[PDB]
Amino acid sequence: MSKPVKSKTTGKNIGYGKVILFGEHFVVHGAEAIVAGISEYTECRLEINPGVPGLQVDDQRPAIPGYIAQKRDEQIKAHQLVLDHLKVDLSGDGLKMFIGGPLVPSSGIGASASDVVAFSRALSELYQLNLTDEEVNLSAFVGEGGYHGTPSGADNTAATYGGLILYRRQNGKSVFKPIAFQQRLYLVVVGTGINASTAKVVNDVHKMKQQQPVQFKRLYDNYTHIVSQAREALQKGDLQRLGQLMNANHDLCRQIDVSCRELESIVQTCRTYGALGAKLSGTGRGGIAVALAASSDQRDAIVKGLKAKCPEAKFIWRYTVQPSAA
Repeated sequence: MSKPVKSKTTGKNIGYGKVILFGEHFVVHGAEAIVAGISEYTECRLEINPGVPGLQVDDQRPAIPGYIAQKRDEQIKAHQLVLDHLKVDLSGDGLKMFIGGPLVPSSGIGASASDVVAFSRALSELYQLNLTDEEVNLSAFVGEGGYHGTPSGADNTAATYGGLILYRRQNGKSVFKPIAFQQRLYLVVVGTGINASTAKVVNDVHKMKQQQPVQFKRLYDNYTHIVSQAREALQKGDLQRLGQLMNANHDLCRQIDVSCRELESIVQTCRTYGALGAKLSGTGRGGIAVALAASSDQRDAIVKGLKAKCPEAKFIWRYTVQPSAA
């Protein structure tokens, strides 16, 4: 068992949020996906709790209403998975856990991964485990097993590493590599307030493929062209084109029946107010959408326009993706 070396963490142990820029659903069928680990993060602080067994959680994240209550049981399992994985024993002296950071937990933003990532990092600090990024990512992956199934890996990987990430099922598992990019991405992410079941939607997509092998294959190849071009746009630093491609991607998502009225309303208003591109992000049929802005100022216009004109935009967040290099 790991014995605690420090009495209190003093570092900044965080896990980044996540949005899928390209390729939700199509990735299941072998397409490349672009996932963005955002700057906005969840932080975990730990200290010893002498004489008091177990893990005391003081969850102060700015989560949407009801989110923390509704995820608590899964969180309990998630945290215990990480403790067991890291060989941490809280049966004598326990730990007080404070959870913070500016990330807003809500369906679609990868918050559960940000949680287990931040936790793994703080444990590494307190127990002086010197976890590598790979080791943290695995710990997060194990812990993500405590939230409702199933982890592909993209959420923990974005939360651990941040930045842009190429995500594909290769050769027969999830494969991830970083994407070099020299420009800030100014994002508006919007929550619908509607919860979707990944497993259920993904299986609906499988069924459509079984019912329409030739049509599906058409949409799938249509996708592969967009992502190819998206990679180009990024290497060039061409954000207008990147935005147009996001629009094209949303269009394809509508054609596999994973959008909804609320998502459509949001994306229409984002484009109206000058988004370079806008699309559902992740599972669809609820959850979040993401818009790309050309600057911080034009983001102010999109947020203003959503608030005045789109009642379906229940929660509006300004998030950013950091450039990998100068």
